[PDB]
Formats: sequence, C-alpha cells, structure tokens
Amino acid sequence: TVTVKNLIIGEGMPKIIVSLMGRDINSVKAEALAYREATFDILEWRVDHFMDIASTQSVLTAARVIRDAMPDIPLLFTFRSAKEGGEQTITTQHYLTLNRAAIDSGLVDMIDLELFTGDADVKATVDYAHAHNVYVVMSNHDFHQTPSAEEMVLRLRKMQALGADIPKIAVMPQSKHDVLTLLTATLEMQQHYADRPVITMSMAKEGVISRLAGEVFGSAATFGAVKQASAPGQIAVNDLRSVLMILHNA
Amino acid sequence: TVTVKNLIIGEGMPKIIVSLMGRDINSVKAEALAYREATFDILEWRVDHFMDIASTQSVLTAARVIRDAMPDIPLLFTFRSAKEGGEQTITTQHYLTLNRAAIDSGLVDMIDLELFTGDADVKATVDYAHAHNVYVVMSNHDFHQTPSAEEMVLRLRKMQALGADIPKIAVMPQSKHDVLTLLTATLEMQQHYADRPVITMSMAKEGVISRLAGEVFGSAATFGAVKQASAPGQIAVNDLRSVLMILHNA
Ligand SMILES: *C[C@@]1(O)C[C@@](O)(C(=O)O)C[C@@H](O)[C@@H]1O
Ligand SMILES: *C[C@@]1(O)C[C@@](O)(C(=O)O)C[C@@H](O)[C@@H]1O
Ligand SMILES: [Cl-]
Ligand SMILES: [Cl-]
Ligand SMILES: [Cl-]
Ligand SMILES: [Cl-]
Ligand code: NA
Ligand code: NA
Ligand code: NA
Ligand code: NA
Repeated sequence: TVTVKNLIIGEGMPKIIVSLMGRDINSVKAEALAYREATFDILEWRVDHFMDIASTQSVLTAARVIRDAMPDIPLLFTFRSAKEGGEQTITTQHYLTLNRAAIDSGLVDMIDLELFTGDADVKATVDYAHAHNVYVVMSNHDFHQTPSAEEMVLRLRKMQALGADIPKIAVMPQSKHDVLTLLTATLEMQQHYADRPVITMSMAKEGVISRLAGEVFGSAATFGAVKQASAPGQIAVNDLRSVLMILHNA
Repeated sequence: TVTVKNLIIGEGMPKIIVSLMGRDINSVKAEALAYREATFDILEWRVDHFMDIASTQSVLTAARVIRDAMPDIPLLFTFRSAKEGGEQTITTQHYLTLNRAAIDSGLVDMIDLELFTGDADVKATVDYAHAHNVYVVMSNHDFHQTPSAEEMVLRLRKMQALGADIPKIAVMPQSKHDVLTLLTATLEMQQHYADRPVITMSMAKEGVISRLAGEVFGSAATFGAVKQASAPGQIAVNDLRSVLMILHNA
C-alpha cells in the first residue's frame, strides 16, 4: 500500500481524485477555495492548464497557493503533456525541472511522471522524488484507442520495474469490448503481476463503469469532477462517492 | 423490445425486479402491501417459497391477492426449482400445471420457465403462454459455479431458439475472473447473437458489479432487495436505482 499524507492507497474503497484546473494564479486560488468545499481524497493540480508555465517560480507560487488553501490534502502535481492529452507543449528539460522543483519544494506529496518521457530521465526523476519522500504516479494515456490487454499489462509492469509507486493508465474505448479489455488488464495486473497499487480507467461515456468498479477488479483510485471534468467520462464527485460506498458495503 | 404491462424491457436503464417471498396467504398479502411502498419495475412472485403449493387453487388465490394489491405492476410468476436454487421440490407435471394455470388466469404478465425442464415441455409451455398473451422469461441458474462464456452464450442462444421472450442466466462466481466471464458472455450475446432482451447476473458479493452494469454490457433487468434478498448479491432497491440512474445519465 502507499500511505501518502495519511491516506492508505490500495486498501478499502478506491480513492477519489479531482483535478484542479486554473489558467492563472488568481483562478488557481479561486478553484482551490471552491474545491475545499467538496469531499474527495486526493487533489491533482493539472499544471498544464496554467498559462505561465515558462516561469518555475510562477508554477511554485501557484502550488503554494493550493497548499495554503488545503494544508492537509494529498497533493498530486501533474503536468500532462500535449502528447498524452494535455493543454500545451513543453520541452522535456522544462517538464523535468518543473517536477524536480515541485519535489524539492516540500509542497507536494506526489508527482505524475509520464512513462514515455524516456527511461533514463524517468529513473533520474523517480530517484529524486524518493530522495525527498515524494511518491510517483507513473502514467500513460491513450486518448484515441485501447491497446491490447497484453500491451497494457506489460506497460504497467514496466512502470513497476522503473520504480513507480503507483502505475497509472487511462485509455479511450472505441467499443464496449475495449472497456472489457481495460477491466481484464486491470484484473490480470492486480492478480498476477502487481506488487503495489495500480490505477486504471477507460475514458468517455462508454468507460464509466471502469471508474466505478475499482474495488472488484483492482484499480486503487478513480477521478471525479467537482464542476468540470478534466477528462471525458468523469462524473460528479458526490455521485462517484455514493456508488463507491454502495459497492464497498454490498 | 418486450413491452410488458407498459414497461419497455430492452430500452433505457435496466429494469428493477424485486422478489416477493411469502410462506402462506397471509404473509403474501402482507408482503405485497409492503412492496407497494417501494419503487421498482417488475414484481416477481417466488412461488417456491409458498408452503401450500400442492393446491393449484391455493397458488392462484395467492396470485390474486398480489394482483389485487398491485393492479398495474408487471407481474412475473416464478417457481424456482430446488434443482436451480429454490426452496422445495415439485414434480415436473405439477410445475408445468402451476405455470399453465397462472398463464390462463389472466393474473400474471410473465412466467419464468427453466430451460432445463426439457425441450418438449418447454415448447408446449411457451406456446401456451403466447396463446394467452403471456411472456416467458426462460431461465437458468448455477448456484455453484460459472460456466465458460462459450457455454453461457450457447445456453442463451438455445433459449431464443425455444421461443423465450427474455432469456435469463444467473451464475455463481468462484473468482473475480468468473465475474468478468459473465460480463463477457453478456456483451457477446448482446452484440453478436441476441435478437431480443437478455437478463444476466453474476451472484454473490463478488458479482455485484454485474447487477449494476446492465446498460453498458447488455443485461435488460436486474434484481434488488426490498428488505431481504431472494439470492446472494442483491442490494437494497433504492441504492440500485441510484446507481442505475447515475450510469444512465453519465
Ligand atoms: C491520470 C489522468 O490522466 C487521467 C484522466 O485523464 C482521466 O481520464 O480521469 C484525468 C487527468 O487529469 C489525469 O491526470
Ligand atoms: C432470476 C432469478 O433466479 C435470479 C436471482 O437468483 C438473482 O440472483 O437475483 C433471484 C431469483 O428470485 C430470480 O428468480
Ligand atoms: Cl486540507
Ligand atoms: Cl488471471
Ligand atoms: Cl400497482
Ligand atoms: Cl464481440
Ligand atoms: Na534539481
Ligand atoms: Na513484473
Ligand atoms: Na392447461
Ligand atoms: Na443464435
């Protein structure tokens, strides 16, 4: 299990993550004040929505505003690359720097690190995170299609081999079969290969059941929406909690 | 679609069935009065819980009490055999007679008919039902294990070939894989072979997601509990409705 800021990820009900999206420092603050009136387990800051990413200082100041608003929340720092469905382009060097500066700031509890950034850079960044008691959600997204169950399982296995604390994969179904494929990979991963918590989701309307069935098939967390979704398929956070509770207590 | 007593089965959200269980005429009445203060789509009377099954008249009087309490509800008459997880033994002849008398009484809208009763008797009973504008939920249960997806699909295909209006299968998982197998059979049936609505469920705690994911994978109805479950895995009917509504509107 990963106990991150006094949340035990990998036990009990899947943990609810919400994504804060603000274009500037003022909107980040306003969003943090609104989010702290919702109930969820982990706050993801979607850094790629922030316009002034060119300044490491500006990014760190925004992280501090969030942390000041929610002193006790598990805080996940996520720059989603345009490659993997995020809002803007960034150089590899600047991406890694933003993450390292978030790590050594003491403001964040976890970073998201995209698997396909490159093995050497991944290893260096994972080691830096761990040296500062920061956990790594190592991630992969396919916003267009669903790989085979075999491919997804090997992808998640590689994340473990590279030191991910929590492997994560989000894929887009093009069919109902694709949703079942994602559930199948999740269960195979959890039963035969995982040695740590894993997060999986099938996106869009069609994939919604994957955001609900984490407890049965082995996804440790799931994303809900406070007002606006950060990815297709996310449902209102109160409704998500209601369903997770019903499944947990059945 | 099967529109039965002004309910369109096979469209929209999966329909909620609850099972009324009473040992005698007085308890059947009391249960009917309690059930009509719950919200659901179809009332199943579990005839095999009734003690005085030896008298066709007694069974018909009980059906009338239910119908008198709920004049407009779609009413499904179900004697579940001990073979398939019901409460008591019955001869084939008496089983078929109870069903035929329920059919020609005008009191019921549907009967449950177990596939493995025997082909000739199934055909005769299906024809009798249809001659009286009664629909047939043709059913199979395995309370101990989950057949292969291939076996389940061929079983449901056979039900269609024998004139079932709604094929139905309920199986017991012995693993999480078994739950996925049931979902896989459901989706394959609905996408490649069904030409009418089908009901599927994986029983027990482990199978609960199957009672929730009918809209995505192709199960037309699902069972909830008013106070007491008629089979393992059924959840409270208000909670079931809440989840189905959340999935429908996502
Ligand atoms: C992990 C993640 O990519 C997945 C997400 O795309 C989802 O589909 O919920 C939301 C996004 O904010 C998150 O970073
Ligand atoms: C259809 C049916 O056998 C299935 C059931 O066993 C279930 O698992 O919900 C309930 C039972 O009453 C019903 O007849
Ligand atoms: Cl807080
Ligand atoms: Cl397996
Ligand atoms: Cl009524
Ligand atoms: Cl298929
Ligand atoms: Na550094
Ligand atoms: Na491995
Ligand atoms: Na007759
Ligand atoms: Na067929």
